[PDB]
Amino acid sequence: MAMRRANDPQRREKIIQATLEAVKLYGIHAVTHRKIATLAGVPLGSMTYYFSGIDELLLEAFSSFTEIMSRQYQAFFSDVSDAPGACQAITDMIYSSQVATPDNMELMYQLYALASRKPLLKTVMQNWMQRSQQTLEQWFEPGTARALDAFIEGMTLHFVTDRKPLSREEILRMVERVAG
Amino acid sequence: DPQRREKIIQATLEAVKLYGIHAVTHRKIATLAGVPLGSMTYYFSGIDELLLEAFSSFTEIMSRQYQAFFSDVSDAPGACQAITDMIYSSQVATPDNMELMYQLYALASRKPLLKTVMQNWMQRSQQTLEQWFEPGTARALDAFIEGMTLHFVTDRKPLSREEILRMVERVAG
Repeated sequence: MAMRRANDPQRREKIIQATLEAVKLYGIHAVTHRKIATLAGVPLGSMTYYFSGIDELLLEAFSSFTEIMSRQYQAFFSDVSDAPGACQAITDMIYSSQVATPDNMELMYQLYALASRKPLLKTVMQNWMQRSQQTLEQWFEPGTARALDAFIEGMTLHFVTDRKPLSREEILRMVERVAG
Repeated sequence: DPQRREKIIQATLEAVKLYGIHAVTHRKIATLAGVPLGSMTYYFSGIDELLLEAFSSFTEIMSRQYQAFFSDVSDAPGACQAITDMIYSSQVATPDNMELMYQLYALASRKPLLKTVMQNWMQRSQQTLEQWFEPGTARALDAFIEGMTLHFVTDRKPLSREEILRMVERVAG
């Protein structure tokens, strides 16, 4: 019954992309095998034999999403070779508004919303934090690294939200305060 | 009566947690409130205005909680301890609060009225912080609180209270 399943990579990848698509269309609370399968263009009967339940599918789909986010994250530090340059890169990450996009926000904050109800989704967030931490720890002590990532978490959102957000100058100064 | 209106506001928040913002309808809210469907029409016009009112009610409770952490604060060092307490207490980033707050955040870009709720909410927090901090520093602290409240309850190995304090003091300048 482990050997009943076939694990097709084409079907799998379609189901994963349709899952993210379903989250956008319906909200994370409302996604189901049925909705996903319809978006995916696969038989509903198929779904059970790739992912046992909705949480495991959600896990795979969001893991795909945070993988992409982490590549973008690391890419901001491509030219960093000291602490002040690291601070500049973090300022870029916040000021560029390329992380906190409408599309990215819609997906990540739905992940965050449901993660206290769904342990697999909390695991996704925990893995994602650890990757960001490991990136920052190239240039910062672990406590400072965690402080910066929390600052980035908050400031990327607030920057695109506030009626009157901070200047890049203000952002760089605050980042430099946190770096110590 | 106002008691029925409040039941409807509360059921809207309950419905957001059960169905997601996208799937919330007047009818789903009325059943959770346990009120006749006709009451939905009496008290509220659109589903978007109801969502606005319900989330506004939620952020007003959050702000009441936010201000309460500073009840014993008379200066900036004290404010740093209060902020550290707010984070370390995990009382802000509770499962219920997170499920409501992050759904609001999720849909803000698609729903202008909700974005207004978020902006109103961060202005109140800033106003609280600006009692002891410069406006720029107040915004930095509120963003740091936004991130660290969440990270503290999520991290497999979060920061200790003393570490949080030191970082709050760093941001405070």
